[PDB]
Amino acid sequence: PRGSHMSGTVLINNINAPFLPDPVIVTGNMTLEKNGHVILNNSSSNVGQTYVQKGNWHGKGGILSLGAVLGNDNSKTDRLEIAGHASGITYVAVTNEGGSGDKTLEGVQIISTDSSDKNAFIQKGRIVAGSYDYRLKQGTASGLNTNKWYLTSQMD
Repeated sequence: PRGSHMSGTVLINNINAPFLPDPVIVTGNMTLEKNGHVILNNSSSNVGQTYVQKGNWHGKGGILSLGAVLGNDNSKTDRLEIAGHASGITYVAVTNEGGSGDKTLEGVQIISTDSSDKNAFIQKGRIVAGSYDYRLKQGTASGLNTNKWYLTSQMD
C-alpha cells in the first residue's frame, strides 16, 4: 500500500515527562513489513510508551513488542494508537515488566484503531505474570470497543 514501509527495527524510548513518556507520533500511513519490529519495551523504569500512527496501519507479519506491568484492567502498559484502519497481520509480543498478575474484568487496553479487520493483530508468545495467563482479544471481555485490542487474563 501507499505510504511508509518499515522493515527495520525501531525502538521507542522517551523519558517520563515528568511521570509518563511523551508519545512518538508518526504521520501518514504505515506498512510494517515481515522483518519489521516496532519495540516499545526498552526501559522498565519508563513503561507507558505510546506509538501513534496518524493514518492507516497495514501489517505484513512484522512484530509489535510491548511492555506492561501486568495486573488488572488498569495495568500500566505500552500502547499502539492508530488514527485509521488496521489491516493485514501484525504479531504482538507482550513482556511483563514487574507486574504481579491479576484477574481482568474487561481487559487491559493495548491497541486502539478507528477500525480493525479480524485478526489484524495476532498474539506471539505466552504472556504470563504471577499465576495469570494473558490473551489478546479484539474488543473487551464483554465485547465492547471492538476497534480496540485488549489483554484478558485467566488463572494459569
